[PDB]
Amino acid sequence: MNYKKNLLLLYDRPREPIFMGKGKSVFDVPDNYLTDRYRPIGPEIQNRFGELAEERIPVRSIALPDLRIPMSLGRQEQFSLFIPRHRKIAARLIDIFMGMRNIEELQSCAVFARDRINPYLFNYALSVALLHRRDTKNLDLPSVVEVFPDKYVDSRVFEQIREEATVVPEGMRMPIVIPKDFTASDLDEEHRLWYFREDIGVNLHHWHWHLVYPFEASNRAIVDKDRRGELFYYMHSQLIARYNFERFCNRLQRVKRLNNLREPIAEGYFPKLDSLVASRTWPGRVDNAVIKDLNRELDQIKQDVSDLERWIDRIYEAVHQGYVVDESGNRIFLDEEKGID
Amino acid sequence: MNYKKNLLLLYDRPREPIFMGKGKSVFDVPDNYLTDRYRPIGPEIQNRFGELAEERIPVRSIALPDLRIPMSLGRQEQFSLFIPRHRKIAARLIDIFMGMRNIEELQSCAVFARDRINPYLFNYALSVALLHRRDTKNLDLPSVVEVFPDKYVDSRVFEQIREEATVVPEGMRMPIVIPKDFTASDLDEEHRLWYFREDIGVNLHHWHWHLVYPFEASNRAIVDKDRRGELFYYMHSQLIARYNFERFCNRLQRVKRLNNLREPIAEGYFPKLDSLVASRTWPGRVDNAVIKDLNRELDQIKQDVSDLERWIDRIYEAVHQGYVVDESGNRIFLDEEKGID
Ligand SMILES: [Cu+2]
Ligand SMILES: [Cu+2]
Repeated sequence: MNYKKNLLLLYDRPREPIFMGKGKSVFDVPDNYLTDRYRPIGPEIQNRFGELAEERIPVRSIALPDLRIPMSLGRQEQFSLFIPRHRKIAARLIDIFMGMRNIEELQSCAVFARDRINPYLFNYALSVALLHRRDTKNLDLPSVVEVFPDKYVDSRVFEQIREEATVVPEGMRMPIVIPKDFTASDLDEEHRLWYFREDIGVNLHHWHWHLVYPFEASNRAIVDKDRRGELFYYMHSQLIARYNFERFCNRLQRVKRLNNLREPIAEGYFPKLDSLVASRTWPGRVDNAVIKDLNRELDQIKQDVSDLERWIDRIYEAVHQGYVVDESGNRIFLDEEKGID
Repeated sequence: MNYKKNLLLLYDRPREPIFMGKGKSVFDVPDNYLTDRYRPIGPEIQNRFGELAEERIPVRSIALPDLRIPMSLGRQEQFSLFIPRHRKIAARLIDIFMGMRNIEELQSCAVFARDRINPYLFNYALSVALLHRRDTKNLDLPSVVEVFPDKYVDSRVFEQIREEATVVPEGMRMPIVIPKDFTASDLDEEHRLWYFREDIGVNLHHWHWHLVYPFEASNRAIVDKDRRGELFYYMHSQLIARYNFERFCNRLQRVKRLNNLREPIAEGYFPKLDSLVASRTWPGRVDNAVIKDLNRELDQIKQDVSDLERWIDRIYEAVHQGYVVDESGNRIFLDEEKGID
């Protein structure tokens, strides 16, 4: 039906309020769906863009579960599925969208939530729901480059795109060249691998692989894909094989592993990205930075380097022993078939 | 009987020989009870200190176990129950006092030993014996501040107390003020917690807790007290809770743990104590001191930092595993009830 196509409009202009109109459509957002910032001037807004729209999508007012947890993450904050706390927030939101059985209420829940939660988070939570519901199948989700270009492009272009779009009329607009080999000069021999590390393509492949094979997800059905463990091994293993190949093609040696975490990291990297959602830039890492014990009270991270080292020591032991031990105390054997998985 | 009250006289003036007379009494010691240095002129002494005594306590000459081990520790040496070797010495002396199963024989053994063994050690060994024998029970032991003030007071006062006591007649003596907040200036923010760290009260509580609940003794008796493991956890756990409270009341943050033993220790501490028994002062620790492998041949300490690290790694493993392993190889489960203990 149309509904499938109407959800795709949520991906349009993630930080523009949902009442501003996406593509050749606009949402008829109720007056109690406007945010506390915008609700007190709903009258002037609803009928700012009210004429110039071909379609007008109605939206039914429903109950809407408590969105406290989803809204705990700030709007101008970064996301990340690696951070323990974000995992609990996303997995909870995924659960909400997933838990609205009807495809019309999913549209209503979404439209409300969209302007209250972190764009990056919203995009993820929706993407996961759509991809793994039965009514929303074979639906072609817009490339995350197109919705979040800030994660894929030198920040320098943004003020050029703003200039070009404001000054020059449509049709006469010049294509904006995206800088390549821009993160480091030739003093850093690592800069040669820009065409691989910083290639849009491979970064998209990595992001998407983790979409379809998450490692944490309410319901152990979508996490439990056939041989996803072996997949995780192999896919990442092929990344380095391909990387090591490209290294040899740039007069470099094979990549050296992180033998031990106490020794400095020789190769720094300043990525030159500016998050328009966080309105900040991503921090760089300096040459010879050292790993340090984390205490990020807000993010719910309390981990020491020795914890990491302890995990490694134990995993090595299991691998050499040839078996692991489950919570229960039983032994499971790392055989030829399922061992790697 | 009197005997109970006569043992309390041993705690009086620990370094003054037992024949010098304690309170308004004096002991009538055999000549084979006199110490090797004083015995060859002994008679000239019994007479010299006989004066100003109301009572004379007789003491019968008994068998006396070998006091080789008790006498191994120097008289002018420090005594700590943490040092492996001292544990074996004290536990042996405790065994002697404990082994005399009548209150008269205990008095004789004590009177002999007192001037041959380390005062600090004697005090401990006696304290433990009296507190846990049947005939000597509910006896009020003199405060260890009163018997060993050197462990509780700035060394500066001692030469004032000596001056005051020698110059000024009794009755006209001014009370000696004990310096507070004397270990560090305001450049060290840690100095604010003097009223807790250096308070007489809390230091006495800690000392006494370890008196009644040692971790090393003989058999289970006098170590095997209900839930002493949980007690050890909780008591010490409350010390830090209370400390962390007092920190917040002095505009400081929560105490940071010793993550790892290889990194320097930022906070030094010079305690300003002078052991009158050792006739030396306690050493200080400088800022950014580093833990180093011990090789104290005398004390019987041959321990590497890695040994400590290895113990920690194993304990963590057990805690996560959820069970420990006994000497025999069997598994014991850290359940909700007895796990902590
Ligand atoms: Cu990955
Ligand atoms: Cu203690």
